[PDB]
Amino acid sequence: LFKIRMPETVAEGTRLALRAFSLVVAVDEHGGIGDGRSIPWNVPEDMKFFRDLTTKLRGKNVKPSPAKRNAVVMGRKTWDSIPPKFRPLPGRLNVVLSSTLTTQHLLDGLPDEEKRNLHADSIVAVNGGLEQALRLLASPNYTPSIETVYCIGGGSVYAEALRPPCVHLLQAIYRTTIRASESSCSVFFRVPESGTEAAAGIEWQRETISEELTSANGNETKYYFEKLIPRNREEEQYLSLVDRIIREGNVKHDRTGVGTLSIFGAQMRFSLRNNRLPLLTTKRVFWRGVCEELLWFLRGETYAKKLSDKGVHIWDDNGSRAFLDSRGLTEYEEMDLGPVYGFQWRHFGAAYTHHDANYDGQGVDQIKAIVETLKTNPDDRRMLFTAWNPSALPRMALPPCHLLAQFYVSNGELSCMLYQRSCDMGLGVPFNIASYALLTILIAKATGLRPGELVHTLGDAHVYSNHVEPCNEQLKRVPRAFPYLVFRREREFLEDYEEGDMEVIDYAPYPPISMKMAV
Amino acid sequence: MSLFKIRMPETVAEGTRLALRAFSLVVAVDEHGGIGDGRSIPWNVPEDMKFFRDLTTKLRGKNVKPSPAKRNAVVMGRKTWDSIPPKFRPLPGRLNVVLSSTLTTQHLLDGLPDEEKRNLHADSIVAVNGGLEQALRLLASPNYTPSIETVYCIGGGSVYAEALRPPCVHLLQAIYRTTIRASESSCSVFFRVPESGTEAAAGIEWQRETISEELTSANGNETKYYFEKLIPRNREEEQYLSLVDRIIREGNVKHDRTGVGTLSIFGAQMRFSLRNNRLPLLTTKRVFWRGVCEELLWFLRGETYAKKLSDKGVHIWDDNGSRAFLDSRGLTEYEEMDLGPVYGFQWRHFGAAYTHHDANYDGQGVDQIKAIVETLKTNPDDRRMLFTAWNPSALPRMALPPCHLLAQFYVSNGELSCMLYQRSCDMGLGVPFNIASYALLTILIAKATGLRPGELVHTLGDAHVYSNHVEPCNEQLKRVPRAFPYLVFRREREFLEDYEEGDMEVIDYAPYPPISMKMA
Ligand SMILES: CC1(C)N=C(N)N=C(N)N1c1ccc(Cl)cc1
Ligand SMILES: CC1(C)N=C(N)N=C(N)N1c1ccc(Cl)cc1
Repeated sequence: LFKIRMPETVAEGTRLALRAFSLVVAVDEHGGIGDGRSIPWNVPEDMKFFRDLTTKLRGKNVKPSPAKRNAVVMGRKTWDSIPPKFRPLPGRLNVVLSSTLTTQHLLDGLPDEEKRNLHADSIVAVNGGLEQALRLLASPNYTPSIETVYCIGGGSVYAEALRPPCVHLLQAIYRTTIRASESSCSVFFRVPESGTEAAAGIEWQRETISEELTSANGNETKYYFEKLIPRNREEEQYLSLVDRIIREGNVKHDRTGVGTLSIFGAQMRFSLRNNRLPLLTTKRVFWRGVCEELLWFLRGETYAKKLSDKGVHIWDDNGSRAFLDSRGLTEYEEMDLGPVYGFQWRHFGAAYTHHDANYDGQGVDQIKAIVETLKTNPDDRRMLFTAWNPSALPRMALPPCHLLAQFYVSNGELSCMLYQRSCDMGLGVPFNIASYALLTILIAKATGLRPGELVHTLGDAHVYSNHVEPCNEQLKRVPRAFPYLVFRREREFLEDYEEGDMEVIDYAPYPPISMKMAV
Repeated sequence: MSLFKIRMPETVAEGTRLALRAFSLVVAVDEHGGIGDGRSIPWNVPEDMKFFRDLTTKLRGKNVKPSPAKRNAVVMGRKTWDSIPPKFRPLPGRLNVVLSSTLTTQHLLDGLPDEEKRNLHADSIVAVNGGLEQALRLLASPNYTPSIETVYCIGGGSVYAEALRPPCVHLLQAIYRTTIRASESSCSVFFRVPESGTEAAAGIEWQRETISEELTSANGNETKYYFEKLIPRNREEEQYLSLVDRIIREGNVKHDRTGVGTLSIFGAQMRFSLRNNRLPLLTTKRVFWRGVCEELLWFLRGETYAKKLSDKGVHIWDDNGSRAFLDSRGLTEYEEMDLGPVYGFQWRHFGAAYTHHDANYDGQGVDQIKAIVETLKTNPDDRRMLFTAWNPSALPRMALPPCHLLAQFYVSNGELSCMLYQRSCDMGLGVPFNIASYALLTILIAKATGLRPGELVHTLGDAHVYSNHVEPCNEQLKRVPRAFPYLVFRREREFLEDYEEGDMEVIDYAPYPPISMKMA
């Protein structure tokens, strides 16, 4: 009665259409890959690179299991090129594209039966092209069990990977160039050039390129590596702003001695279409905290212990007996933050006593109101909620930072604008971009709409002084493609969603910033 | 109300006093840029002389002849004044300001042919012991501003040079240059407009608003000549025009329940400088400043009775205050024009229970404006200095929810900046109005807190162009924005709530004329 009931279209608006993937290829100085899939210029260093890349999982501790492993999609001819005795490629799900062969067919091609069953799990045939394979890998059985998908070969498989719609799911291209001169490469590999129609809006850029290396295979073969990624202009908005703040921001010092460089007034835009999730890649975002806290906000929770008991300690400091008493909130039990955030969202203006009270039906439930409006009159220009309540600020452990959000609808897509008065560019902003992206996605799922864009307006945007050096280190990283968000299951009510109901896939953030802590 | 009211500080006027008055420049050059072989001018092109005469003499809005209460001023070097035949001195219908380090105003008078002439022109002549800068400073005084409509620098290689470099060049609103094809007339002093991107231009980008076709003088040598009007590119107004254009070309079309159509985009942001008295009133379409000012003052006093506005000829709330509209909102108990706890009420009495507009609300609710004013004076770096009228609890009781619903302040180097959040923005008439309102508010708050006006950042939520405004808006998009006007205060007050529209004046506002055709 007080909860928000999810429509029957709850799962259809965010169903992953195609799984994201990477492409791995070896070419010669002329762009040629080979004829019917040749390899006579076999460079042991490349084979090992290929093996490590496609087999290893990110979790530097995890070993490939049917529950968590990488996938390799290949054309039939590529599968045939593999010595029958060495099929399938171990430690990976072998997805073979074929319009004649079948899963059993591929299986029997393998000699001994001891493995004709030990690998019955590691092989699957797809009657179609790359797109169908990615569509299949997008199903519950493979996503998220499959950590990363690698398109490994076939001139026709690469060509489909490099054109729409598949290219929009291409996270990276790993190209090895063997400087061996052979003409036995009837087909060439071409990465769409920046700004051309074939590129379909994507700007391919090298993240890395090695120096010229020499093989230890006797031929002294010259070869080098390249990692190409689709330029992420959205994350560059955030980096450009950080750099501008450090270069031109005003330095200020807290009454406690804390310093910051800052600018006033900025705005950034992020797409939420097709399951895209704007989790910054140049520095890992604590997604689990983001998700737990957001759900916490939606349920109009005010007791920080619920978050603390989940390993999310972002409210510890402002939830202690000391801090609370410093605010004159002596009757508040520790971790009881008062009518903050989510409380104003679901109960704007409701009198607060203790987090223990039952606030059902109290105050103005702005979220419920926006949900109903979105479903009946999406063009309404008053669809916004705020936590900024001058009358309740004194009763809060702390005044809200992200205090206002407005929704907008166009062509069945739901867009959201968030206003944040104070923005810690280092830790907070990436976190908050994630929260509202998640919020927008959930609201879309509650209103029969598709997630659109997240607009982020910043007031006082700052970088802490003793964050400058580590921030400069991060500013050196070229943003990678964003990950995607999928839901394992749905719920009857919005307030019933749990962090375990959704999963973030294909998130490959850069390593932690080496903030030389000592030594 | 005294303690209920906001007392202004002793520096109230200090950081708002006009330092230098804006001005235009008119000059004639030969095909090489030379203005004169030294001090003389071997070319008397009749048509140029007339243009100069008309341009510097006329006022805006025809049918208004110059008078000591409203006229333009011409600023010239001493040698230029001397080049004028004593009989035509001073140039009629204009305040003649002469730069001289040796001649006083009386000395200038003594130079007129007779006494009668001196008494008749004593009020139209003034000497200033200094350069153009000192003249612009004097012209910024209460005696001359707003009295003098437009200031025109009219000559002297020395005066032009000073006009074209900082600090004076930042007050130059337009350059009117006449180019004449002089034959073998090699001069010495060259008039050159600083190129875009050069150190000399000081960040200003001079562009042609207009350029005439090549003309032929009726004089004796049929001298060829042409005119140009150059203005400092206004990137700030271009923000607005670019957004409008993008909305028309790419916005989403929508029609409400009434059948009212709009094109819209979601999420935008613009910036406007308020430094050194600059007021961002759009020039490509005249803005109703008196209405902006009366309403803003009305907001600040925490008013809710629209009749106070309509009685002053400001009818922007008539439709939303009518018995019929109030009743459509279920506000049947409200007196007509009593809007309920809207805007200013929430600004000065957030959360207070509302009955009627004539009730006494002193001390009730949270006075957000007063709190911010105090914080700005003692802890300017605080990051919680913002006020809002978006009160979900009171919305049902309002004639309608607020459009500009939140504003945050920021301080840097003694400069006050303000960010405004507007959920719904009518680009055609509403946005220019709003930009001016918050520019005014920021300036007033700056004056009440011992700070200098800084920047106004405007965040737009749903930004739309009405379907009925498309064609006219397209006409407006043709126009190249002109330099913005300025705001000056003719008097100060003891309290913020005491300010009246007549205490301030917009000067040097030169908007384009109404857009051709009607119906929409
Ligand atoms: C080892 C090789 C040639 N090298 C790269 N860079 N990429 C591939 N996809 N390869 C490849 C791997 C397996 C198969 Cl079956 C075919 C080609
Ligand atoms: C008429 C003339 C030559 N023409 C232009 N364009 N500008 C001036 N400033 N002029 C001018 C006017 C008066 C004086 Cl005393 C000197 C020059």
